[PDB]
Order: sequence, then structure tokens, then C-alpha cells
Amino acid sequence: DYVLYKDATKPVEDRVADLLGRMTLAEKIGQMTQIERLVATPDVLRDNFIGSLLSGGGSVPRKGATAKEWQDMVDGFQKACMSTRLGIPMIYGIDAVHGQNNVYGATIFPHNVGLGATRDPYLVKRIGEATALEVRATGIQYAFAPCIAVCRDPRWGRCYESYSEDRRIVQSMTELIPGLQGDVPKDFTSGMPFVAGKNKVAACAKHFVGDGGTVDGINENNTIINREGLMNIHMPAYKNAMDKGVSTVMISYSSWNGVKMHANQDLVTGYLKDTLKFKGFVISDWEGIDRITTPAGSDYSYSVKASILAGLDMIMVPNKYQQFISILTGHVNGGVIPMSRIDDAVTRILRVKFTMGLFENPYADPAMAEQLGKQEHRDLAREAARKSLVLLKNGKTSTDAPLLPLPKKAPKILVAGSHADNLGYQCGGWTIEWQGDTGRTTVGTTILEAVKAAVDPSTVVVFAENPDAEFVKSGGFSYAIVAVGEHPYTETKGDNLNLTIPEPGLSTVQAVCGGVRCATVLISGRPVVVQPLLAASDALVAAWLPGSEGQGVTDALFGDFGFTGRLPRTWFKSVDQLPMNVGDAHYDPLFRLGYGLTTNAT
Ligand SMILES: *[C@@H]1O[C@H](CO)[C@@H](O)[C@H](O)[C@H]1NC(C)=O
Repeated sequence: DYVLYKDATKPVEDRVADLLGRMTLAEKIGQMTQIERLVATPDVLRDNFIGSLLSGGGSVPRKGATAKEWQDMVDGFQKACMSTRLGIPMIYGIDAVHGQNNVYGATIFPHNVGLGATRDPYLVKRIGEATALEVRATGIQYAFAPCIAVCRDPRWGRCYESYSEDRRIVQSMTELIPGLQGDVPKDFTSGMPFVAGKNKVAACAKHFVGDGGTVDGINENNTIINREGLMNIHMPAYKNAMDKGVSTVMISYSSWNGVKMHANQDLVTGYLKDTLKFKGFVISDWEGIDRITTPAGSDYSYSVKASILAGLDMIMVPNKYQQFISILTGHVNGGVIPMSRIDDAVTRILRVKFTMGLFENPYADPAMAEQLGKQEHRDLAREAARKSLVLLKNGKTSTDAPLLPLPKKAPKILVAGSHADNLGYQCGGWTIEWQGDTGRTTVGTTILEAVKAAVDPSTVVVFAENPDAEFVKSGGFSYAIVAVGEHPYTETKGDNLNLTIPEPGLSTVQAVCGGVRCATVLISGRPVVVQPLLAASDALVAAWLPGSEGQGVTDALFGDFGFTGRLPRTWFKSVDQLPMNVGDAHYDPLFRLGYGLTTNAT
């Protein structure tokens, strides 16, 4: 018989209230629980009334899985959730942070630092639109993006996930949100959640707040800054996210002035909810509540109390769900956490689910599987990669011929370096694995492959990963393209003191450029020590982490398009200067924010 919450014609708030009024405390606490697919089974999902699942980095049904395999996984979990008494569908989240990057064959877009270099918010919106389609190709409805961190110290291992050290650029790139979710209607109230329907995904502004601040660039640590600095650097892009209807916000592992974000009622409830009027749901980071305590996990009862009372709505447990549900149930039953707090959390979670159409379309659309890796999206990623490139040098003296653009017809050319033919390295972190990987880890085009696809048929292309100087001098080359840089990383292994690229990288550039004129392509997540690379090179391009479409690099090297990218952050002279930002008394950059040379298309 008729149940108001099941009626798709009714207003979202009426459906939320109708469902909430029917729910037991177990059904309510279940909605607030997000678990890893690695611990999920149909019985676990039904018995514990689970509200959400995720894949963390690298959590996949198998290596090489097709889009249909992901849809079958997500639907198998959804069938269990739809079989509960109330039939509340789960929402499945994943880090689709530069495309649907855990998935084999997904288009991999440039990381956010390179997107900052484009200064093109419409390009970023189009990337959100394409990412939503590739996430929905795999049956998933929720992406943990954008990271709107304002990275103020490039020693941070996640600096490549920040569009810029300048909050104005980060604010402009919140256009990712209506890409992913759809544009909000003209009448829209700031802070409400929005998703247009089954071809879009819920988004997540992360990590709230000051994740880009931290002392020594140390990940998951203390950001020391006064309120004016928190509010003028780290917070503004959250208001833009409210204006664009971001559906969820994820809290940072970081602390602000010694207070853990996951326990900060003043910021999570007083500011985000009560001042910005955010009406979507607030989600923890991975074991974020565990890390409220030192050591982490040493008083999980307190972690649950502190986080839920701070105003978090959904907890990314993600493994110990039985303990989580047991502890929260105990707190509620003991009067330590009031029912009004549970009811607010569930109201917000249900509001996002109903608003996005999840009750109407809980299952995957098999017709969407073919969106994965679509050529139109690879053409977009190629455009973005080319626009992200920043030309740092194009001739050793003011009187030399500019090396770039290079001619496509030459008798023989050399492609060299550890990063010339390594797809994993050109994608960086958060690609297939959490920390990324080496070699041909997915479908794409390396810089070597892109050169071979670009050049005249008469041009002989020789590859040598690490040639010695004599090989280059004897090879009869017209010029060389040498690609080197950082290996893939995230915070842990990415948080780095010295910011010097691994060897051999510099040695290869010096060997190659000593023998023939060279264009050096530097692959990195951030500024790295660069004076020695510059001294050896005729031309040098900061290519950041350009993703699967290596032809974006060659589109500018061979002059099909001019270089237009500009630094979205300061390039330091030495790591001893750090942190070093505009307005600091010691500001003395090698290249300033906004620097970049240009070429004209040939
Ligand atoms: C590119 O073209 C413009 C005129 O259209 C010219 O002013 C500029 O100097 C050229 N730039 C380069 C790098 O040749």
C-alpha cells in the first residue's frame, strides 16, 4: 500500500521526514555507517542496515575489471540494501579525483596542480562532466572530489591535488562541482545539496579545513594560522562550493591550532552547518575519528562521541562497523548523544539520497558501461594536458634560436629518460593503485608513443631510457626529447624534505643535452629543485602529472598549439626557503606565481 517516502512525485523534504519517522535506531545508525567493499557481504549490508559503501584507493573487484564487472559488484551490494525492511538504497563512493582513476581503461585527466596552470574553469567543468559519466559507467554514484586544499608548502605529499597556492584559483576551479553534479537551478539556495539525476554523481568538497596549511608540509598534522588566515586562505572555496550545491563535505585529518578537525564542533557545526547553512552530509575521512586520539584508535568510544557531537553525519569506518554501530548505539541508549543529533545526521544523508534520485534509480545502467575511456573524453584530457604545460625555458641564451616548436620532419630524433615511456609515471598517484604504480598500468599513450604518432613518416624515432653521452653524440640526431621527474606518491612517501628528483634523471638530461639540442619534459606533482635541469637544457617544460593522454605534451612540443600554461604556484630557489609565499618577508622565488613563456602554433 502507499508509503509517502516511496512516491517520486513528492518534495524531498516530505520524503525525508516520512522515512525518518518510520526508522528504528538501528536503521538510523546504519545510514550513518560507510564500510569498505572489502568487508561487505549481502548479509552484513542487510543485517546492519548499512547506508554507504566505498572503494578506498586501489579497492577493486579485480585487476583489469571491466565496467560491467564494477556495475555487477555495485548492483550486488545494492540488491542486499534494497532487501531491508525500508529498502533504503546505499550510496557507493570512490576517489574519482582525476577521472575514474581506480578503474582500468578509465580516462586519466591531469592532476589538479596542472589544471590550476590552465586558468580555465570551463575546461575543469567539462572534466567534471566527463568524470561523472565514467563514474556512472562503473555503477558508482558518488565521487570524493574536489580536493579544494590550498597547498601552501610543496613538501606536502598531496600538493598535486591542490589547484593552486592562491585561493582565488582554487575558488575558480570549484566549477568541477556543477560538472560532476549538474548545474543548480536559478532559484537555488546556497548550501543545499544538488545532483541532477542518474547521469551525474554526488560530489565532495574536501578536506575541511586547512589541509593545505600544515607545518613543514607534514601530512595529517597541525595547521597553525590565526582565524583571519584560516578564513582568507583556506575557507573561501567552501563558500563557493555551497553556492554550487556540493552534496557532501569530507573532514580533514588535520587540526587547526591544535584542535582535531574531526572533533571541531565550532567549525563543523558552528561554521559549516550553522553559518554557511550547509544542508548536505558531512563525512569523516578514512579512520579519521580514530585519529582524534593519540595513539590513534586508543579510545574509540571517545572518537565516536567527539565526532558525532562535533556534527559529523556519516563515518567512513571503514572496516570495524560492528564496533562502530555498537558504540554509537550505546551512547544513544545512555543519553550521551541525543536523538536530535542522530536525526539531523540521518536527515542530511537521506536528503542527499532523495535529491540525487537514488531511490528512483538505485541500480546501474548497463548502457553507460561504454562511457568508460570514451575517445571524446580522451580528447578532453589531451586538451587539458596541453593547456597545463608551463614552458620555463626555450633557449640557453637570449640570442639562441628558440628550440620549441620542434619540426615534425627530421632524419633521426632521440626520445629518452625514465619518464618518456612510462604510463604509470605520467599519471602519478591515485591511478589504479592508491600510490600509483610503474609501467603500462592502464590504457593510454606515453610520451614516446605520442612522438611516434606525431612525426612525419620519414622521421626515425630512437628510444633509449638512459643513454650515455657517447651514444647521443654518435647517433646523428636532430634533437632530443628527454622526460624525467618524480615517481608516483601520496602523503606517505610523498611528504618529502629534499624535493630533488630521483636519479638517474638529472644525469640523463645532462648526457642527452650535452650531445644534441634537447627539450626536457619534467613530470612532477609540484615544484622540485630545477636549476641543474635548467642549466643543461635548451628548453624545459613543467608538465606536472598529465595523465593518460601523452599526446597533450607533443601537441605543444611540435607546435600544433602554443604553450599557454602559467605557474599556479611559486617555484622556490631552495627547500631552505620553505614555506615561502607571496607577502612573506623572505619571498624570493626562482619563478613567480603566474610565470610562463609562450609559443605560437606552427
Ligand atoms: C606570437 O604572435 C604574436 C602576434 O600574433 C606576437 O606578438 C608574439 O611575439 C609571438 N610570440 C612568439 C613567442 O613568437
